[PDB]
Amino acid sequence: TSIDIEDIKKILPHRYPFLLVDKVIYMQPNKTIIGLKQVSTNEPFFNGHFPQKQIMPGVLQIEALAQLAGILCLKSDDSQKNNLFLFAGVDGVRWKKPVLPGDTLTMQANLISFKSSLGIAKLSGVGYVNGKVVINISEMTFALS
Amino acid sequence: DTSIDIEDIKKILPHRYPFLLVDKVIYMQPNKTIIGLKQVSTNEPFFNGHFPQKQIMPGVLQIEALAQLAGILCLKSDDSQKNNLFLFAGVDGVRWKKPVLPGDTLTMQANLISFKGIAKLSGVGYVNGKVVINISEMTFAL
Amino acid sequence: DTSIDIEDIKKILPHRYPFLLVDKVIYMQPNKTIIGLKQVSTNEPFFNGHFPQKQIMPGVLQIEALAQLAGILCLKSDDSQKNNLFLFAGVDGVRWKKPVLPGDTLTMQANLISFKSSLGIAKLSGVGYVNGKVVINISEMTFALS
Amino acid sequence: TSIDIEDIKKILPHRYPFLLVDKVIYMQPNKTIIGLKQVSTNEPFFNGHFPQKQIMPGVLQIEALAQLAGILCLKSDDSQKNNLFLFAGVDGVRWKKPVLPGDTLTMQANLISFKSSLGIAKLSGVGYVNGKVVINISEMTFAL
Amino acid sequence: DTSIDIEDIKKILPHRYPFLLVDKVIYMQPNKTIIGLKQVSTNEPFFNGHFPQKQIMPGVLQIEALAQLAGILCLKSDDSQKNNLFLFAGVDGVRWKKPVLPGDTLTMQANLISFKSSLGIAKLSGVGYVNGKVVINISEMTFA
Amino acid sequence: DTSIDIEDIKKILPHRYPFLLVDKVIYMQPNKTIIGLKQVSTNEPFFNGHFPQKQIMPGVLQIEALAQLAGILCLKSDDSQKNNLFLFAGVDGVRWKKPVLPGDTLTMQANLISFKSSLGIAKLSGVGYVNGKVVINISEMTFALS
Ligand SMILES: Oc1ccc(Cl)cc1Oc1ccc(Cl)c2cccnc12
Ligand SMILES: Oc1ccc(Cl)cc1Oc1ccc(Cl)c2cccnc12
Ligand SMILES: Oc1ccc(Cl)cc1Oc1ccc(Cl)c2cccnc12
Repeated sequence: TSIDIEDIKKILPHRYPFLLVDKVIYMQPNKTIIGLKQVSTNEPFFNGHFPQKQIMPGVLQIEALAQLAGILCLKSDDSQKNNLFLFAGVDGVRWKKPVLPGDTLTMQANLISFKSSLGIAKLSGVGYVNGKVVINISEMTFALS
Repeated sequence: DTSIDIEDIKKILPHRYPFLLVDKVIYMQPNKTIIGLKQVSTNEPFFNGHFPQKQIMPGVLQIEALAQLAGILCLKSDDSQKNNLFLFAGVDGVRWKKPVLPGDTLTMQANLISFKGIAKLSGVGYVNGKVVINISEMTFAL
Repeated sequence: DTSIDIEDIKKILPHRYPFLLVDKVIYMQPNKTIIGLKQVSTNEPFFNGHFPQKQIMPGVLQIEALAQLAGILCLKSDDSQKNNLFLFAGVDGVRWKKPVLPGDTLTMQANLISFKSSLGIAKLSGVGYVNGKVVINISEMTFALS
Repeated sequence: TSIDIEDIKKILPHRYPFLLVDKVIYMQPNKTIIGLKQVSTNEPFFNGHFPQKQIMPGVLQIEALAQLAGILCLKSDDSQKNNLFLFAGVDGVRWKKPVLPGDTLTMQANLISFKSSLGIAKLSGVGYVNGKVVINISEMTFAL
Repeated sequence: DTSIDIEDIKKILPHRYPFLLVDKVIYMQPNKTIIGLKQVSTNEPFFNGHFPQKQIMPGVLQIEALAQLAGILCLKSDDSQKNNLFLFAGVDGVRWKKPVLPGDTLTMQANLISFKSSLGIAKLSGVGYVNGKVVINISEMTFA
Repeated sequence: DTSIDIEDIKKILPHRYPFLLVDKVIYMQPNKTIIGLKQVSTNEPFFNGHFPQKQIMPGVLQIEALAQLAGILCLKSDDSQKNNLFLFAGVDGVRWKKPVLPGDTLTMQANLISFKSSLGIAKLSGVGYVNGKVVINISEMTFALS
């Protein structure tokens, strides 16, 4: 069930300058989510990372997947009417290639386990630019309090 | 031919944040045509103001994006005049067809018509092969 | 000759920072004309980028300022369509004569040409001045309302 | 004389978002300076002061006069080739009227005493909107 | 635990980003005294402009910070007047001793002098410290 | 004395606003350990978006902060490779215990595990505290030099 940005803002509480999901292109509740982040020079972090060379900070690639993963969780089960999800842990992150201004960051997050009893969700994540892997995440752990 | 990435764009244009609106130049033929792109993300400073309830890339910023791409072409076509500060002198026949939204890739093409430093150029911008903006004539001054 | 102060402009237009470019409306005649102003200060976020070595108000933002003023006139001339999100559909015959600089007061006048309850097609012309001298001309702004 | 924004930046080290003099319209070395700050909604402080009502922060009115004062000092005597001035004290500030988006803040600073390259300058300041007084400052004290 | 944290500060003050200059209120006594802090980081929007070559927290923003703290004390001391928009009406006897730099914790204390059941005028004094050392003094802040 | 603050940090790291997340280095021992701090204020540009209703310092930026402090250590431990652009190659075993809030002082310690200046491969561990209490743990940060 594809998606436009206004509806993302209804699901996630993130705003500027920390909303890092531009569009959700495919979603299957309780299973997988595919979305994208457009990487433009006209973004506030770029001036600091770095003046002489513009490279999207790896941590913000984590944040982007984590937000996409967080959308999946909130659509998969919103019985807990709390959209404030906090990152509890992340594991096995590997950055292969620099993400640069001009790139389309295509992202996929996959739900591993949900314990709606605690609020404990675990997800994996991969990000691509031009079909080539730029970031891998073995395991994102989330906790809505 | 060979890509002009963002670090090299900054060496041609004087524009900086928050008013550099060309992310990448993908093709250029001096004195003829230029193709580039602007990635449209929600994480841009203008989107909060246009509009809170619905994020739509301002039409005037699409003009600015094409104009900067057109400005690159001029400066690489003839840099005998060593001045990179090129002002907009006139624009004509602009038509916006479709809203440009967060998540889109704005693909842009500018075409040089006449160079004398009065340069005239035409411009088109696409999202998904669909035309979003047309510009008959951009006029620029040295 | 009812001025309009920034707070009431915000009630009409949906634009916010950093893209609201009308500071005050000084005169308005529904279905006819509107005069307002935009104060041009160095303390505006666009100036760092346009340009580092020389601050000049982006021509396009002069277009946007007139367009927003024009869009006020439209929404006060006829608000039966309770939609304040107006989109720019076309612009024609823009000519920039003089650079607009930090310190200037941009005085703006927009004039309604045609309005159609068609699908919300409004056409307007615009002129911007600094110190009584013309800095921007616009023959025709075309507005559509989603 | 006049002094543009490009030339202002040559004198003052202040940059965005803390340069609060747009134009210097009259200046007499060692005596008086008149300049202006254009107050627009399109300034970064206005979102925070305040969401429900945009009012230019008084402290920034102080800054603006102080920056204008600082220009006068640096053009009055630049033997000390240091443009980094610091505010050492301010006294007798009174805000009469709110300064709002749309206003032109016209500012005048008057040099009282200058003590060489000890570096102590004292100046007074007034700001106006529409010929009406918005801010008074009895004494700004600078370290050179 | 007579304190107030960021979220509850925002319930009291109308100030938002980039002009909210109180991070935490650590002690408060209605109608008497208030102690709070402002964390000073390089990651604040004003530092780019003040100054590119040397980051120093603008003195006027040290005035603002204390005044905001002072403003909290007023609003918690007497909220019968259900208006949280306090304007600075005057300030007097401000003296900056030492530069406040990125990395510092600005600890602030404001003390209520007079509150008028006649006017709507409050007068307060302020001191700001970094590492127990005095950085800013304010004899008198006047609020309406 | 071992005191390094923000002007000297900027000489070591290439990071600028809004992405320099180390305010002060309070202790450093080349090739071994580094201790520094980040002051957490409401007057930071990320807080508006994370989150409007509740200001909490994004976990990822806690990572970045420790990584930058780790990066200082590397560049002061061995600068034979005259390149200050360090990229994050991997991170492992991150756990966030407690929310970091406006008003907090984030105290940070990074410890060098292995350096192979041959390649440009450095591994480091990191811990962040607020009020002596652990807020973030990082088993392993891996950094490449390009
Ligand atoms: O926007 C502008 C409008 C009017 C002027 Cl006097 C200058 C402007 O800024 C520009 C500078 C340089 C280039 Cl190459 C531009 C290209 C297109 C549009 N504006 C440009
Ligand atoms: O700065 C200001 C100067 C003059 C005015 Cl008319 C208003 C100002 O903004 C403020 C509003 C409320 C409070 Cl409690 C303030 C506290 C300190 C500084 N400014 C404050
Ligand atoms: O605000 C400031 C307060 C304290 C310091 Cl240490 C510096 C400040 O910024 C300024 C720099 C230079 C000049 Cl000439 C100023 C003039 C007035 C106010 N602030 C000024």
